[PDB]
Amino acid sequence: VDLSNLPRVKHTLVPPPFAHAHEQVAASGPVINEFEMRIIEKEVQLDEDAYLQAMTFDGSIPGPLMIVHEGDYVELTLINPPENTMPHNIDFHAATGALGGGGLTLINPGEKVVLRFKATRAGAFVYHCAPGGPMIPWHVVSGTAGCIMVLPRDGLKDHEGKPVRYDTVYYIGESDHYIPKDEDGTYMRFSDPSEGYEDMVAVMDTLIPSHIVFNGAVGALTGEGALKAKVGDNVLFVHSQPNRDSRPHLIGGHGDLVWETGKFHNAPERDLETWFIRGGTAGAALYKFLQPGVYAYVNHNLIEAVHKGATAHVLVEGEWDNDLMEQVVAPVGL
Amino acid sequence: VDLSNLPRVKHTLVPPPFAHAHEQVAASGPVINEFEMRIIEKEVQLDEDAYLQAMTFDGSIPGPLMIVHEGDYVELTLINPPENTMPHNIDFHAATGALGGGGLTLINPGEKVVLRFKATRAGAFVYHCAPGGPMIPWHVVSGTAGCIMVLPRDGLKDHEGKPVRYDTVYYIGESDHYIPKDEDGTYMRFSDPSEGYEDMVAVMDTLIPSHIVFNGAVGALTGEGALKAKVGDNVLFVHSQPNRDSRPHLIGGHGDLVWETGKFHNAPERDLETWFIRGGTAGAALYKFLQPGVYAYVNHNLIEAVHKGATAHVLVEGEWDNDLMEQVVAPVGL
Amino acid sequence: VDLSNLPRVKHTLVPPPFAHAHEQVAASGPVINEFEMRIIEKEVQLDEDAYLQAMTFDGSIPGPLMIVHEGDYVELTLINPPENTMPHNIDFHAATGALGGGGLTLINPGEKVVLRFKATRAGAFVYHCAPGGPMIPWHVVSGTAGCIMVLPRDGLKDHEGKPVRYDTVYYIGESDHYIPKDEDGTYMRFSDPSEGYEDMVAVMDTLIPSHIVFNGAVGALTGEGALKAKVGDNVLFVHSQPNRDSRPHLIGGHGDLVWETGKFHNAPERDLETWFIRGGTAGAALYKFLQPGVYAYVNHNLIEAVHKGATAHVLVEGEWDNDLMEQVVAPVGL
Ligand SMILES: [Cu+2]
Ligand SMILES: [Cu+2]
Ligand SMILES: [Cu+2]
Ligand SMILES: [Cu+2]
Ligand SMILES: [Cu+2]
Ligand SMILES: [Cu+2]
Repeated sequence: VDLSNLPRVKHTLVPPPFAHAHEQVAASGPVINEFEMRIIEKEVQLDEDAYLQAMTFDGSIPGPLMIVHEGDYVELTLINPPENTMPHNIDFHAATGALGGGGLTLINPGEKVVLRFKATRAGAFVYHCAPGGPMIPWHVVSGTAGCIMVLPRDGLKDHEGKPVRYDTVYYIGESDHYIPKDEDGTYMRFSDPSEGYEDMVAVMDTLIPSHIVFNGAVGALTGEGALKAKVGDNVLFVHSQPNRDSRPHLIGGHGDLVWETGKFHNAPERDLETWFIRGGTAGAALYKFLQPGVYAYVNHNLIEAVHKGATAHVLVEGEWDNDLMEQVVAPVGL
Repeated sequence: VDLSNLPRVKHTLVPPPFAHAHEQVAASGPVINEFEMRIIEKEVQLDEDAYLQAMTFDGSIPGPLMIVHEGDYVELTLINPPENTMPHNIDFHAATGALGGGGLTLINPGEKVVLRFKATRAGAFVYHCAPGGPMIPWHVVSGTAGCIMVLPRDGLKDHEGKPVRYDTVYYIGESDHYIPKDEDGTYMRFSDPSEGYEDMVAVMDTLIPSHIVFNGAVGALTGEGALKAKVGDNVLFVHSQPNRDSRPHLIGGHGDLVWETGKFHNAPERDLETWFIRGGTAGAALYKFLQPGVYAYVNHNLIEAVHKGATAHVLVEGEWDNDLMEQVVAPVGL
Repeated sequence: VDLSNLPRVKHTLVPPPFAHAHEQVAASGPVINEFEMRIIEKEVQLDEDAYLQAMTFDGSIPGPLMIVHEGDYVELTLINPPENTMPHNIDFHAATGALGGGGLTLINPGEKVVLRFKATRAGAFVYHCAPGGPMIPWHVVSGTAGCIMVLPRDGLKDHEGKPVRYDTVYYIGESDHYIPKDEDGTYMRFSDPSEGYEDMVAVMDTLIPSHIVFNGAVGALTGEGALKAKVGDNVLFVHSQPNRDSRPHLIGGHGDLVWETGKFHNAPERDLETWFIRGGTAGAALYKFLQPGVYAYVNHNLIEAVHKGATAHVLVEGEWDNDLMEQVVAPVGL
């Protein structure tokens, strides 16, 4: 108990897929990380004709990435603004006790709460809202879930215990939504989250999502929201899915070092084509880009990637290596 | 072949989630463990307005937990009472040959059979009914599946080969069920399994369970059936799912050592938030309770946890530790 | 870059579940393995009353297994005959760049393409067609996916790095299909893939397959297509599923060494009852048969195994071992 002598670092969170500033290898001993976030409830557009009455941490789906190191403390201030219409809370799978923080952070619109917990376990972990009861799933599939990554104090290590570093970390937040359709087969729009609850419950109960998206919308990470790398970059892709499985794959690439259950002191596997993110967790994969051009990072049920929304692109620069792959003879008539 | 010289230990099974008396470190060489079970067909109540025409081992869903040590033998007398209507048999995934024992145990109402098999392989394994052909999935989703845990002779070891011990083991048997609905949307009830076979088959073919439950029924392991520990107990959660995947998570806690594919000579992973039970298997996770309070053990597709029934609670005694977690500022007005 | 000095090996692919000739341990240094495949579009029969306007590599579902060794090159001539009706390409999850080769092998009916890539990573790997867009899932669930196994040069090793060898390798390609039904409830048949496109899209969007099959059809690996072994054979089962997860289980056996994410420089697990093939990948499992008789190799959601089609059988000859299992009392009246 105590802590008056640990340093405090106050952070400014940035919207996903980017991450707030940090260091892989901790620059000093345990600190108290201070974070603040508000619940913003608002309608979001998931696709060209599909909308969700969302509930979100800081206005974005997923909520922003938090990064700290193992042995640190996390003190979060959570605000539920007076214009929201429901109570929210927050459960950190990285924390120990009271339902992850969920039993000490229930706040009604108009209130705030400050939770502290010590980040004893290294890994990426989901956090998400869980107000109690029959509503808990409904708040997660309305968008309130993000991730906090607890890095080991000395940074990541590989399956032999040797240090490894990434040049860039992107947080891909995947989320399943259950938008109801009226009779003519078109998506329904509602005036706030409650009005749409009962119709959304009926679709939830079939367990088939109408949309599975990265970063909050079909296309959020393609086009202008494409991810970027260079040949030689070691990139860390952190991938959460708070309520339903996912099987990520980098098309054209591999997972060089993968922790698919997400906890960095376990040995990562090598050379994977596809890995698996259990619903309710965050895993992480490093890949060093060896060829330039366009890559798609997708949930490899391709129906879920292409029809429901779970595809991102990565644009990579650099020179092409024909010894890895060559079009020996371009398409030509038989 | 032979065996007349090994000792014989006759056990009395107990209802899940508890386990019959046993020891973690084999208190001698190989013994033949004698068990006896009946099949009981009966209607059971899954939820406030949902029932299933069940077929069960011993009266319960899941069937009771058997516990033996690697290299023992298992001699089970299975009885099919005259009052059942259908043939039943049992397939032990822990056993080698004749379809897990299903090919040597098919018995009609009024008959018994006695199968012996050597438990050559350590881990938690599913056993379930498998009468033959198209009826295998229907018997399983009507309730006939349980678990046998074959412990290594010298007890469990962590990922460094060091001995770890649990103070308590709980058997969580998870089961998906496909209860059909009539035109008004309410669940149907039948006079026997046959009569609801056709209707059931149609919900089976959609692959969407109506109910996914621990211990045979919505709330079976909450309220009076909540699981209990104290701070400092090391608890072993053995989790089966004989027909569909699950992704267990202890909310407020973690898997300190987890064998999600359930076979103890594999190394276990540490610090998991959520782990993954493949349909058709049992896994097992050890956690040492650090904080007191209520914890929910759930299947973390939270629609399945809370709409379909896959939630258990644990009430744990003891003293709170504010250094792991603290409500620094209780909910207050902005 | 270069290669004019490496030996070139020309292979003759065979229909799954068999494999073309190959040595487990490479008998020479890196070679260029040349393979040729045509796309064949044809209506195939998936079950007594269900058909699929299929698109296939070389006329089988799965496409045929390719075996090479780590550090070899692979140079495939892919051919899209003039009678076909759509463009096709190929994406090898074994390869690095240009979307697995799919950005270099897009060919219209009446064309061929020659793609060479270096098989840098050891493991079994899915390959599949992915022409671009919205169509990608639809070509893969119309059948165009097989597997390449890139064996370490020194063949397979156990969990401690020691040599293990298989006497037989079978390739079990599992594929999910989404055959639409008309109002009377019967499956529809169509004149070519295009015509049945929009109907098939609407079943695909439920994410519920109508059929889940091994080797292209229900019962394809049963009866006359059953797999065969004798007691003491070590049989390697390579299992691919390009678009959806599967949980294979050998009923009456176990996985003795399983790489469920399929990459052989990761250590295998042992004694599994059921393992997990993530959609978008292939895994593999070694088992030494110990008992003679019929075994079922299944996808252990039993609905998927029996209702939907994912059951194959294995007929094993040899002497029965009573010490592993014995019917001590045959069914008798109480
Ligand atoms: Cu909320
Ligand atoms: Cu949670
Ligand atoms: Cu039965
Ligand atoms: Cu089974
Ligand atoms: Cu194609
Ligand atoms: Cu792919």
